[PDB]
Amino acid sequence: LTEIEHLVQSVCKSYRETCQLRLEDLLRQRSNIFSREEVTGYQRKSMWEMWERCAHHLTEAIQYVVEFAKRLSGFMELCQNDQIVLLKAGAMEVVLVRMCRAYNADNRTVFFEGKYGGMELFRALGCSELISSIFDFSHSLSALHFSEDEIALYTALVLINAHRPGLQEKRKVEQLQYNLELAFHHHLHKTHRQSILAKLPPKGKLRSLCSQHVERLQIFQHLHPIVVQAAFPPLYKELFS
Ligand SMILES: Cc1cc2c(s1)c(-c1ccc(C(=O)O)cc1)nn2C(=O)c1c(Cl)cccc1Cl
Repeated sequence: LTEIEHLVQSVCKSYRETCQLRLEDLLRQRSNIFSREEVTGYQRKSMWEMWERCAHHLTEAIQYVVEFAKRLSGFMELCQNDQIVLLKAGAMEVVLVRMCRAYNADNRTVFFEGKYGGMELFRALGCSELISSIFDFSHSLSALHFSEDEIALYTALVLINAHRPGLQEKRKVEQLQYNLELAFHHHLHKTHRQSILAKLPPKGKLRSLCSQHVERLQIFQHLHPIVVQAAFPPLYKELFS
C-alpha cells in the first residue's frame, strides 16, 4: 500500500491491456518459422504492398503506445501541449523497444504476420540498412531477457522524460518522471535485476535509430500515402501533412 507499489501495478496493468500479443503466444510460436516458399512470396511483393502492411502494423503499434500513455497514472492530468510533446518524441521509441519481445535471439528472426522470419523477409522494402539496425537493436535487448514488467516500467520512462524540448509545465512532468524512476529501481531491486541498468541501450542509440525510422516512414508516406485509422487527432496532426 505505498503510492509507488500502486504505480508499478497501474503501469504493468496499462502495459498488459495494450501489448497486442501475450508473451506466452510469441514464445510458443518460435518453432513456427516461414519456409523458403513463403519468404519468396514476401520477397516477390511490391515495395509499396510491403509498405502498406508495415505502415498498418506500425500505426496500430503507435496507437497501443498512446493508450498505454493514457492509462499511466498522472499522464491524463498533464496539459495537452505536454502530452503531445512526450508522445511525438517517444511513441515510436517505445514501439522499437516493444519489438524485442517478438525477437528470437537464437535464430535472429521476428514474429511477423503469424510466423517467425529473418530480416531477408523485408527485402522488397529496400531499407536493408534500417531493417538491419532494427534487428541489431532488438538483439541487444533480447540478450537482456527483458521481462514484461521491465519493458512496462522502462517504456514508461522512455515516454515521461522532462528534458523533451517544448514542454510548458516542466515541474509536473518531473514529478511523474521521478515517481516512475523510483518505481523502476524499486522493482529492479525486488527482482535482483539491477544488473540490467549497465546493459540498457544509451539514450542516444535509441533516439537516432528512431529518428531515421520515422524519417524513412515519412519518405514512404510522401511517395505512397497510406489511409490511417486516426484515433488521436492532436498527435496525428504533428506527424502527417
Ligand atoms: C512519434 C510518432 C511517429 C508516428 C506516430 S507518432 C504515428 C501516428 C499514428 C497514428 C495516429 C493516430 O492518430 O491514430 C497518430 C500518430 N505515426 N507515426 C509514424 O511514424 C508513421 C507510421 Cl507508424 C506509419 C506511417 C507513417 C508514419 Cl509517419
